[PDB]
Amino acid sequence: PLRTKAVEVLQRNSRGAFTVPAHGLYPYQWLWDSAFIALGWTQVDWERAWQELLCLFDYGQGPDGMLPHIVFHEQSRDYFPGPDVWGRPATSGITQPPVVATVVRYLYEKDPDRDRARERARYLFPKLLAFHRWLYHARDPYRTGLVVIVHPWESGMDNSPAWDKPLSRVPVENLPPYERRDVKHVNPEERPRKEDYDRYLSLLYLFRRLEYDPREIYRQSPFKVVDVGFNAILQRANRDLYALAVLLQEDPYEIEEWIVRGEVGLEALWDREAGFYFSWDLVAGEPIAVKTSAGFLPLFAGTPHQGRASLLAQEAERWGEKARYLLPSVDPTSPFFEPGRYWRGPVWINVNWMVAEGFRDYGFAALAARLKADALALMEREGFREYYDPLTGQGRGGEGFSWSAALALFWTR
Amino acid sequence: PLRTKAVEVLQRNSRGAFTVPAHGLYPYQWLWDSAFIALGWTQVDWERAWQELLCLFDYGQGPDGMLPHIVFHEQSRDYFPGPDVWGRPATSGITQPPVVATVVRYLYEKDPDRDRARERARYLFPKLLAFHRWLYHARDPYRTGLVVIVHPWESGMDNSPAWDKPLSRVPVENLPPYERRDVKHVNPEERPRKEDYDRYLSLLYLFRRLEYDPREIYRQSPFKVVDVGFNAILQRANRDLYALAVLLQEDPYEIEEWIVRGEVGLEALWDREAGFYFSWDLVAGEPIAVKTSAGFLPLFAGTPHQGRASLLAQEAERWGEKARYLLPSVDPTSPFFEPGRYWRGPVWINVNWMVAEGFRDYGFAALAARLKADALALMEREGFREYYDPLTGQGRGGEGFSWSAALALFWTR
Amino acid sequence: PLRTKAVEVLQRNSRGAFTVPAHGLYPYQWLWDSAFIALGWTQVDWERAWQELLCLFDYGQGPDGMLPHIVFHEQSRDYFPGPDVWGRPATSGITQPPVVATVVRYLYEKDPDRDRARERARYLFPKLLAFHRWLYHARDPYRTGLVVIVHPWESGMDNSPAWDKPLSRVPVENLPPYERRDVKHVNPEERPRKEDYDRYLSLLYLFRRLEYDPREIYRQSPFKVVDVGFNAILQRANRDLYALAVLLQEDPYEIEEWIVRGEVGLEALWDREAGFYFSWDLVAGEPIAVKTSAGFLPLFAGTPHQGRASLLAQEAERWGEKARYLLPSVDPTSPFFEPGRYWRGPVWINVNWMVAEGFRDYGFAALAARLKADALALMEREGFREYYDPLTGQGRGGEGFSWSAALALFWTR
Ligand SMILES: [Cl-]
Repeated sequence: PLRTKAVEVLQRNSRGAFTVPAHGLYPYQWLWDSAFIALGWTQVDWERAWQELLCLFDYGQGPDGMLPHIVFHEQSRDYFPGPDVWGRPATSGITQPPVVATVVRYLYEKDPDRDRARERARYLFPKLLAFHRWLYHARDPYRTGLVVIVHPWESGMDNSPAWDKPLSRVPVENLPPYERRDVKHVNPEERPRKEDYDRYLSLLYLFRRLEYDPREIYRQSPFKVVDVGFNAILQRANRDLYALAVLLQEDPYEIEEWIVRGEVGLEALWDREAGFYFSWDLVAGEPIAVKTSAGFLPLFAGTPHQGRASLLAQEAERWGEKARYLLPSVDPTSPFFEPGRYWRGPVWINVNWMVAEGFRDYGFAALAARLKADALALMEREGFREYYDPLTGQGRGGEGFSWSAALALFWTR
Repeated sequence: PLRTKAVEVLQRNSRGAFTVPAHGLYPYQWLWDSAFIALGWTQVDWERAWQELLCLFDYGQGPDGMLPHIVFHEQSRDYFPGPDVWGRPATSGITQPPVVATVVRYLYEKDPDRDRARERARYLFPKLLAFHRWLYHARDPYRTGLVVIVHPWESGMDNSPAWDKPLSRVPVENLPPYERRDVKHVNPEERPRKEDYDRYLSLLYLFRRLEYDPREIYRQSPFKVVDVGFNAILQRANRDLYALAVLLQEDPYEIEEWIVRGEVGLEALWDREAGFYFSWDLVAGEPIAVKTSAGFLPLFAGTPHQGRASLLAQEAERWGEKARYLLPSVDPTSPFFEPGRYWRGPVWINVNWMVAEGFRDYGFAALAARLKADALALMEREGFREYYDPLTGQGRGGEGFSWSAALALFWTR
Repeated sequence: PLRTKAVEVLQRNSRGAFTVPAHGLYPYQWLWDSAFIALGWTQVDWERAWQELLCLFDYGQGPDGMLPHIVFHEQSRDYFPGPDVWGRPATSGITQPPVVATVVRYLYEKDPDRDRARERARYLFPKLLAFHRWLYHARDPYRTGLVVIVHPWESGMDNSPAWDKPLSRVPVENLPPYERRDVKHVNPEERPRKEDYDRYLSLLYLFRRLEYDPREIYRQSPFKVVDVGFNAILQRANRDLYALAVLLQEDPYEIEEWIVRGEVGLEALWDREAGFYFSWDLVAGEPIAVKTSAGFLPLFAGTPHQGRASLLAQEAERWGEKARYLLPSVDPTSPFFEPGRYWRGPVWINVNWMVAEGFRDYGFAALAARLKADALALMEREGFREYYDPLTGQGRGGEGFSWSAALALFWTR
């Protein structure tokens, strides 16, 4: 069965304390990967579910509260750019979508061992708070309620067509020669193009040059975007961090403030002409008019009224008229639609789960059930892959992909 | 007719300035009883409607702004625990759901005498504000936006199955022998069990021992619950107190703050797996996964989006597939469902009215009309009783029950 | 075609920098007229669209940030009361609905010239902020989140039946004799009655006597109303001003505060018995129970939940059972309904557009399309008039009316 197979991927990809996203392709600990993977471990061993998160904070979190996107636990030649490019166990210098508090809330509420639950939640609570504080300190200096990402890897959706025009401004002059390693594990046509990677590395070198100084990175990055996905996830995490606080009887401090200001911000990203949520390019000072599946994530946050949810429900159904499987990462009628190339079209299991949870909350039971059925069927037929063709259902990207197996286990719990 | 009969109960139960909930059974002034009863008096004599509330504050409200749940106006042997157990005219040392500002808002808006309206509203406004302030001072020291009740009588829903596990922790060692008086007026099978009353009194003695000190009561009570009902009622009252302020041109001070923070809090009580609002046990640090009719009360508050209201509408309809009359106080499929025993199943007229008002606001006209029709039919056939069997419609609890007659008059105005 | 004809009205009514609402009838610059008219100019010449707003601020805005309702650019005998009555280029001493930031947001987002866009938006941003600040300073001293208008011209809906009882209190003793000029350009039966104008002038003379002192005007005006229209427009403008700030990377200062407090306030105006939003009379301290088309404007603001939008959708459909064209300015079953007299029944193109945009946002596509079709058909058959008979579709009020032509061009863009 699906579940038995799912467990084996998690056990094979386990390195003891953390779980790699994929053998070789992703030989390190990733931030939002580890959060979703923790949910899967709840179906195998709770102790080890918590452990995934403890390892993430204990080895990942810097003194300023920043949680980086990769914790480079063990040497490897299989991944670029590795610790030596970042030049800092070693970690990357950027962050990823802060889905962790949401995952911590579920672990806390549902652990059968209530003494363990409380120990781990009290231990992680202030660390969560420091992470969110770093986000607003580093990425929201005008106190807007929205946070910027300074690198498209921080969205978790690396080559999303929303980032194309923002990335066009990143200078690519006199970059060191590098050899990519991802294309040894995955077909190149399924990964970002070199123009993309040149720009990904140019940003990393600007950041390393500026010594990963939050203030300077913000001032000088040629890439500054209010990602609808990162911010919807953050609004959701804030609401779950608030719940934790009240349940644990901790001082919620300024969490309420984050929530209230975040709600004004997240709903500002709505474009009434297009009937969709867009990420914003702050360098250009404009909305990025590109409908990606991150634009559904405010449903996960719970900020929209029913009428906006309705309009999103209608949009997903339209995408379903072309795509055999929901939910493709970009409008399949988009000129940028590429049904096999990463975040430019393929279906992803984690986004399916989030958007489904979201639609369920707003009463769209049939659509939420379609997203679940599509996810499970894709995984029944092609195993646990990083993403899938929305037209054909063909597995793409990483094989033995940990969060696919984790969410399969979680969603069928 | 129903209305003529309703008036007579109010006139018979009137003690001049206040109205008892029921002759003998409840021979004193109750807090949320008197608020709903005031609405009924609006259909007989407005002066006397206001008077109900004036008496409540003038004789009930302590120096710290606390409004207690019982004002022990006249000696009686018919009720236990009476003023001498509480040991403090005398009052109890605990509060009840703060529905009063909402009732004060209606009285103010609708009194045909506009000079009276303004006198009474200006007189009561600062007293209302002090009451709410006491709530946040005594019961929300971490400034969460949610307030705890420290005793299940404070919910107004004394033996709700949500309180069972919280109550299990209340020590019952070496309690004085007492004789219950409620079971002289009502069948025992319709009232709380002795295990319940032992625990109710143990909490009262801890509170009397700690001299009803808000700070110590909060720190030491073995019972600490965020009641969804108390807090939904409080959110609604806050919004109505804000309206009063603007209408009277009074400084709303921190009411906005209460409303904004309260809205974050009340919506945190939603459990997405169960599709329902739960009260929270802060001693255990967990949601209490028990669906009671208090979980519908956020509709009265107006905080949910339409999708949550939808899911609640679906839940009420399911309860209606078993129960002949809506709205039973607990899911009729609950293992704790007891169709005659107080707040563990019976239908209540005040909760019917609140939940109906709530569903009406969210567009569920048919369900709201069903709740009204059910309430009025129950009262047509069995008179004005405290609660009713949801299966058979048989009258239960107190006879000549004042808020049933009051709401009957109000709801058919 | 409609569009070609629309352009000619704007070019004929253009005085170079600003556009008059109507030749002769309205020979000056009006505040909310110029905002809607700017949207029309976007379909002809963007430079000139911006210019409309620049002229409004550069010549209109006082040192305290107040934006007045009329900028009296050029001498004329065609209008009363003109600059010499106000006694202050000259301007009036009162304001109008602050729809400007919303219009500025659209201009900014859509200007094909991105350098121009940024210049104009950065230039106008702090001026917008000062205008809103003046509103809260002058008109919200208790920091309610709602602002009062002190004169029914400030609503933009001069003789709305909601103002009748508030106006009844304005003293009309020993007023100077005046001659009205509006009735030279428009049938008197289509304009306000003399009892109205006596009261309009009495307020202007009290204000001129008190030297247009914000503090004294607020304390002494016999007319003080929380207009649902002005405040819904302001909530919408605040949300758009917030968007601008984030897009421009300007410090949003207290805009979030305005939005959060404004949302509590605007939703307090909802009357659950009537199923509608009412303006409030603060002199009487009561809701004004009169359903006008301003009561739909919270849909433009985006504050209601779907259930209130639903109830409003049902109300508009009822009004449509009597009225051949939506949306009449007052419930056609109202005893105050006058199908030709200004804001007491006629259909208006700007309110149609706003309420349609609003219903679209809440998923009421059919109703929004009806409002648009009705607007365009009214303008196809009777040209561009100030308002129209909802029963017959007959043109009323000003001829060659600028915002009708502007919105016709805009809405068919
Ligand atoms: Cl909603």
